[PDB]
Amino acid sequence: PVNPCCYYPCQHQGICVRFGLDRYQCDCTRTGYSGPNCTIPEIWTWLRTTLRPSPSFIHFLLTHGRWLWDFVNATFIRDTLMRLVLTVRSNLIPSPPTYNIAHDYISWESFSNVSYYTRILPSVPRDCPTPMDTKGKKQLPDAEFLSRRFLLRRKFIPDPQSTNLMFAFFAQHFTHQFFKTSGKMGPGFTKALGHGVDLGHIYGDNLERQYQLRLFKDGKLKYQMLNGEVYPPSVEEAPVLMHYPRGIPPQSQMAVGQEVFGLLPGLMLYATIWLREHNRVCDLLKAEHPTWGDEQLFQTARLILIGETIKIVIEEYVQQLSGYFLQLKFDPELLFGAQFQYRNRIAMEFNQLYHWHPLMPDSFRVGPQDYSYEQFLFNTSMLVDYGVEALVDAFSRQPAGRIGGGRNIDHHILHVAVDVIKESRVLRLQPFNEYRKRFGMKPYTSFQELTGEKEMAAELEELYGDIDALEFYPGLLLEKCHPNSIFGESMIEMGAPFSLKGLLGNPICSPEYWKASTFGGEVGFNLVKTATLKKLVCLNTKTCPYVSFHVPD
Amino acid sequence: PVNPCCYYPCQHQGICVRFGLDRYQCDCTRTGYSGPNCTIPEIWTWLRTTLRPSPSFIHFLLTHGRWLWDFVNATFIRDTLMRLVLTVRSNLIPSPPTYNIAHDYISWESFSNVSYYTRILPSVPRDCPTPMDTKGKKQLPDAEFLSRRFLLRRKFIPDPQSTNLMFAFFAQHFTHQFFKTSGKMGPGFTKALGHGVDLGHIYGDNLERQYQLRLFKDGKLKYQMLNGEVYPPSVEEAPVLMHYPRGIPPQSQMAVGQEVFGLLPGLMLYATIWLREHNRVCDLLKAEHPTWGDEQLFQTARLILIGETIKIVIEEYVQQLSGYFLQLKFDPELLFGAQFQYRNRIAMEFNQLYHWHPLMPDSFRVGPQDYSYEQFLFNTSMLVDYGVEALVDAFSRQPAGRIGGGRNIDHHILHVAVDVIKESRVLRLQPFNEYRKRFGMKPYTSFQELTGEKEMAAELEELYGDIDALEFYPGLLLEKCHPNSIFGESMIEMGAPFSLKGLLGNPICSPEYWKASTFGGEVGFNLVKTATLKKLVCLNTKTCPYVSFHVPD
Ligand SMILES: *[C@@H]1O[C@H](CO)[C@@H](O[C@@H]2O[C@H](CO)[C@@H](O[C@H]3O[C@H](CO[C@H]4O[C@H](CO[C@H]5O[C@H](CO)[C@@H](O)[C@H](O)[C@@H]5O)[C@@H](O)[C@H](O)[C@@H]4O)[C@@H](O)[C@H](O)[C@@H]3O)[C@H](O)[C@H]2NC(C)=O)[C@H](O)[C@H]1NC(C)=O
Ligand SMILES: *[C@@H]1O[C@H](CO)[C@@H](O[C@@H]2O[C@H](CO)[C@@H](O[C@H]3O[C@H](CO[C@H]4O[C@H](CO[C@H]5O[C@H](CO)[C@@H](O)[C@H](O)[C@@H]5O)[C@@H](O)[C@H](O)[C@@H]4O)[C@@H](O)[C@H](O)[C@@H]3O)[C@H](O)[C@H]2NC(C)=O)[C@H](O)[C@H]1NC(C)=O
Ligand code: HEM
Ligand code: HEM
Ligand SMILES: *[C@@H]1O[C@H](CO)[C@@H](O[C@@H]2O[C@H](CO)[C@@H](O)[C@H](O)[C@H]2NC(C)=O)[C@H](O)[C@H]1NC(C)=O
Ligand SMILES: *[C@@H]1O[C@H](CO)[C@@H](O[C@@H]2O[C@H](CO)[C@@H](O)[C@H](O)[C@H]2NC(C)=O)[C@H](O)[C@H]1NC(C)=O
Ligand SMILES: *[C@@H]1O[C@H](CO)[C@@H](O[C@@H]2O[C@H](CO)[C@@H](O)[C@H](O)[C@H]2NC(C)=O)[C@H](O)[C@H]1NC(C)=O
Ligand SMILES: *[C@@H]1O[C@H](CO)[C@@H](O[C@@H]2O[C@H](CO)[C@@H](O)[C@H](O)[C@H]2NC(C)=O)[C@H](O)[C@H]1NC(C)=O
Ligand SMILES: COc1ccc(-c2noc(CC(=O)O)c2-c2ccc(OC)cc2)cc1
Ligand SMILES: COc1ccc(-c2noc(CC(=O)O)c2-c2ccc(OC)cc2)cc1
Ligand SMILES: CCCCCCCCO[C@@H]1O[C@H](CO)[C@@H](O)[C@H](O)[C@H]1O
Ligand SMILES: CCCCCCCCO[C@@H]1O[C@H](CO)[C@@H](O)[C@H](O)[C@H]1O
Ligand SMILES: CCCCCCCCO[C@@H]1O[C@H](CO)[C@@H](O)[C@H](O)[C@H]1O
Repeated sequence: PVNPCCYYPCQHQGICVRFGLDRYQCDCTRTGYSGPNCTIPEIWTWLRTTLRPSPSFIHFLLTHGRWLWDFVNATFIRDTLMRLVLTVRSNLIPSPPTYNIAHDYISWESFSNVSYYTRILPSVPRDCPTPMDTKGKKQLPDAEFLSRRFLLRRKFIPDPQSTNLMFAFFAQHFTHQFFKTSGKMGPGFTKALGHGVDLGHIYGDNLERQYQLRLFKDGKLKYQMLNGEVYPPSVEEAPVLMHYPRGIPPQSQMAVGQEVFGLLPGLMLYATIWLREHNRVCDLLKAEHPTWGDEQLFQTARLILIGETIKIVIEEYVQQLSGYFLQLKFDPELLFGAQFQYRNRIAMEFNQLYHWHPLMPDSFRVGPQDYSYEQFLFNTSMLVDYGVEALVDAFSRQPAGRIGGGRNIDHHILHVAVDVIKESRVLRLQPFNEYRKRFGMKPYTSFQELTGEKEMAAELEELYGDIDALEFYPGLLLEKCHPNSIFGESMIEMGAPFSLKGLLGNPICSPEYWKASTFGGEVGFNLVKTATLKKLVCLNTKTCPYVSFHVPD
Repeated sequence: PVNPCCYYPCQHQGICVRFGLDRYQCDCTRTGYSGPNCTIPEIWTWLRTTLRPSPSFIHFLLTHGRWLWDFVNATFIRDTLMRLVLTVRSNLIPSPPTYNIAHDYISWESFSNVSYYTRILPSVPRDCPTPMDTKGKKQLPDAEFLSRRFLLRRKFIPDPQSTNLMFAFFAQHFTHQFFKTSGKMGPGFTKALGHGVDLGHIYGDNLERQYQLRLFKDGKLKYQMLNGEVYPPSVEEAPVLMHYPRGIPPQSQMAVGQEVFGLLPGLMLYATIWLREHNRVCDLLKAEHPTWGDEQLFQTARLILIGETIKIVIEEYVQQLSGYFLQLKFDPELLFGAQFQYRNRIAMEFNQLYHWHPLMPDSFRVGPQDYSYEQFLFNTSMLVDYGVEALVDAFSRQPAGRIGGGRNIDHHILHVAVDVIKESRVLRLQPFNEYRKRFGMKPYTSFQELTGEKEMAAELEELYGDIDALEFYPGLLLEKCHPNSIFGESMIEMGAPFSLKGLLGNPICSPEYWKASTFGGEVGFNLVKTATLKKLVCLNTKTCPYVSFHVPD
């Protein structure tokens, strides 16, 4: 017989449970609905469903009406709407986490073993006719052909919203502290056991590497001096595992928390910036605490860099990414009234969703020079040659690519987009419409409703055969964008819940930690509350370059 | 200079932070008070302080007035007070956890490394004059002399509240799933990384041992048949590390989740009962789910045994321990309105606090036979000889010892109480009065106010020199008891917050897990909601003996 859970009968976060040989039951508990399919709405849910404006309309209100938002930002309505964004979006992510690659049900092993990634929806069952359930073809399109035909950049499409490569390397640096997929254990497994903003891309994902990176004097990290400037130390001075070209000159390798940050100059740029910030904070703490040993000067400075990381990513990173006239705010006290679990567990869908390789340009313009991928990838001297001031200045002027819309990935890194499609089939992710229904959206009825477009949609209808068989990552990238925006509807309504739940589920946002004694007094606590990326760069440099998440006018 | 934090200046959960060379500041954030010492009360805190009845008066209301509580238990007030018990006590435990043996401050390492135990108050600083801070003698009393003079049983003092040895072996079995102190790593470190009711004393504290114990058929655990009765399997059949006498006959060893459960017959009694329960639940799930594999039948049955463990410990274990006419209730839905973190981290003070060795009798009466410690400790055939029916029947009739009051530990196990005092000095626990102030109680002004007694109090005043130098564990055990009760005030107000936070901080109590689909439908979910210890015994036996947490009339 056919597995009935292949039909995805349970609506609105209902739980399909097989009974007997061939039957099933949906668990409608606290879904807001009742009935066999969990489709009979309750009274409050019906009222809030008919009074619910569409996400595109909300994007219209938040991106227009500048006279209104100048009033909203100057009053308490800013705090009210910020609390609304946080609670409504993070309510949509399960905490405690539910499933993983091993278990399509709730288990103690899925809870306690943090080596897994979690997942929002279950896998497609093994006994389904179609690889995506019941609708579609008996085999799926070629990932190389989908990437070549629909995701490959032909002409560079710049982000209309003004996004930097300073933004894009910040997004690669920031997201690789909780995206470390284990090559040994396989897909669905992670080495980043913090599952969030722990800065394990700076201090290491385990304790032994952390002690290999620490100076053990004044709480500082180890470092080396080149041309009078502070850089991460050599692997000869900090002997820990760093991926590099086989046959480099170590004594020119640099040791940082993330094993792969040597492979790109912008990633080692940010690692240099944060290391300089760590030791500056250590100087500020030691001035105020002469009695502290090495551990307390270290751990409190780590908490300061964690806090100012979340400050910068909410009020500048997500601010630039949203385009909102509403000025976003990082205040953990906004959640002190609600029931909010201060935990995070990285989802595999959220790993699929941060493949923002369209941000990468055709070439890397640094002043008068223009470097190709072969000149930029794996390059080891460009950081020390130009300096952090000059690479921040050059990356904050070059435009980044638009994420959504399709057909904007360079061919040098298009292979990544290929593997993430193939990995999406290994992990048995559900169809794109099922993730739209899970994150509060209506499924698409046709491919041309997806793309807003005639050619690609019809060729996709030849490849997939049904809209209900479209895969997750191609659906996120081939979706139509909101007008003059970085990406489209599904990247909004799926990416924001994971990202904000990951930012305020950090325990430093809890009532138990969010106080001045945690950060060594009012000095470090105002370092968290006052952090910009301009202060992250220009306080750790000799000159202050142009530093921003957007291009200049 | 003298460390000012040695004086413990910060009151009401204030945080002592050293500034400069010799000064300090208290962090009064969300303490309810303000001022330099955090002693100036706010308006609401003053109102709730003057309107706060004493804990002894609350114990009087909860243990008397049977006509009133017969009305309360039949109405919604039972649900109201239970919510009040849960929210008020667990609010007193920090979640996320704060400190550990390494860090007397908040750190990311204290958060993420679950190998540590946590601690509620910081350690006594190393630069204090007195080992307990500032008040007391330059060295502390001999732990062997305190145990011999004040904790050693002379005549058996039975619990006036009626407590079984079925209770006491349940308390030893239950608490050794989150009390596994690492001999390799030392004090302050634990092997039980679940930090709560994970049943790792049944399924193992790591995954490899878990697969060594699983049958991998129908989700069951491995087992062996002796005299027609189901027992845990031999180590020859389940080859995993089990502590036993060097030179036993394995093929008569039994393999269970906890490495030390072979050393006592009552611990292996409970492990036998829970193993029979696991495979019974596997039969019930397989009847309803013919399609499930081995993993889902296993993990959901584990969640059923976790849930019915918490049901039994709240509505029978803590019920018998309290003596309340208020009938306690396990309903996680009581906390769905509040802000409650579904996490637990075992504290070292709570480890100090569950040393209930006074419960153990002078001898172990089994029917007509009466076994000594040398006949009962390490004995390997008594379980299979009498059977679980007969040992449950015999343990539910023999009285257990009163915990509080002092002078009630048998000499066979008095050495444990010695080491836990010495360990209390290794961990640098603060004085007993400081934990009274931390858990919402006034400190004692004298030793005779502590004991309600003349002789022991004066000899303690010769040994310690000041009431403010009394240690934690001796203060808990030498305290006066509430009238006709198992122990005294400080064991109430310290033990209940850890214990209830540990019971409902389990993620199965969260809104995300507490539903029927988690337990495989209404069958297992009613197995959680209907579990008694009589059902835990008599459904897994041929005959139903007397099974209770209290002696018969
Ligand atoms: C988070 O989860 C992951 C994934 O679950 C964990 O990583 C995996 O851990 C697995 C177990 O440690 C491991 O799988 C094993 O599978 C094969 C086959 O397993 C055998 O199991 C029993 C064992 O029988 C043995 O008995 C004797 C006793 O002494 C042994 O010497 C002898 O070798 C014999 O096999 C057999 O009954 C059965 O038939 C199988 O033969 C093992 O051989 C493997 O070596 C492996 O241990 C798996 O590889 C791990 N990795 C992955 C990617 O799955 C991870 O540990 C967990 N994290 C935490 C913190 O718990
Ligand atoms: C939870 O926390 C606990 C407690 O912190 C963790 O358990 C402990 O982990 C510690 C580190 O893993 C371990 O302490 C070590 O102490 C010293 C460390 O000194 C090292 O460094 C110096 C100098 O640097 C050396 O480094 C290079 C590297 O290649 C050497 O070759 C070279 O010789 C150079 O000098 C040396 O003096 C020293 O040789 C060390 O390299 C070591 O001597 C110890 O052996 C140990 O490694 C501690 O023992 C652990 N246990 C306890 C009870 O503290 C636990 O890991 C953590 N859990 C998690 C999950 O993170
Ligand atoms: C020159 C620029 C870049 C290069 C060379 C590059 C290269 C790669 C490669 C080779 C992988 C491994 C894929 C696989 O093993 O199948 C990867 C994964 C990934 N990429 Fe990039 N990428 C770049 C830019 C970016 C940017 C700007 C982001 C921004 C978010 C990003 C996000 C990711 C993520 C999240 C992963 C998954 C990591 C993991 O699973 O551990 N990439 N990238
Ligand atoms: C015949 C009965 C008992 C014996 C022989 C016994 C023996 C021991 C021993 C030898 C230790 C180790 C102490 C050390 O290494 O310093 C210990 C620890 C402990 N005992 Fe028992 N005990 C008994 C009864 C109980 C009971 C009924 C309880 C009920 C709660 C209990 C609670 C504990 C706890 C919580 C620990 C700490 C465990 C750890 O830190 O890993 N004991 N006991
Ligand atoms: C719940 O969903 C299932 C599957 O979507 C529905 O089952 C289908 O019902 C139609 C009409 O009776 C049948 O023609 C199909 O054969 C059914 N499919 C399966 C797999 O059972 C079911 O009707 C829905 N529940 C309700 C109340 O409408
Ligand atoms: C890595 O980047 C450095 C930039 O310092 C490259 O070296 C420069 O190359 C450009 C043109 O290729 C020259 O105009 C500069 O004068 C060079 N400067 C130095 C200091 O060498 C280097 O070629 C890059 N690596 C690779 C492999 O291309
Ligand atoms: C806060 O607590 C500290 C310590 O209990 C108080 O400081 C003591 O004050 C007395 C009274 O003058 C002195 O004799 C001691 O020498 C002080 N000790 C220390 C370590 O400073 C302090 O007075 C309290 N704060 C207030 C406002 O009373
Ligand atoms: C372990 O317990 C068994 C009981 O099952 C003990 O054996 C009994 O000993 C008593 C006297 O001590 C006899 O009256 C019984 O007839 C014995 N029964 C059996 C089946 O042998 C045994 O002695 C205990 N172990 C130790 C070391 O004392
Ligand atoms: C995919 O990675 C991310 C990261 C962050 C967000 C995110 N978090 O909060 C907000 C504000 C909000 O919730 O609306 C947004 C957002 C919203 C609209 C928007 O339009 C382009 C861009 C970003 C979303 C996805
Ligand atoms: C030390 O180990 C424990 C374990 C459990 C509790 C505990 N948890 O909830 C309640 C009810 C309550 O909160 O009052 C109690 C309790 C209260 C009074 C009481 O008098 C003898 C005995 C137990 C306390 C300590
Ligand atoms: C008028 C300005 C309102 C700002 C509040 C916006 C935050 C609410 O955001 C809402 O989150 C839901 C769940 O993720 C989505 O389903 C909705 O489409 C989206 O608008
Ligand atoms: C209360 C003030 C209401 C002003 C009406 C704003 C109209 C916004 O209209 C929006 O335009 C978008 C395209 O640009 C569409 O995609 C949205 O569905 C639509 O609601
Ligand atoms: C240190 C901050 C103290 C604030 C809360 C007081 C701590 C003790 O709160 C406890 O609540 C229990 C709930 O029923 C009562 O039974 C106890 O009498 C009471 O002591």
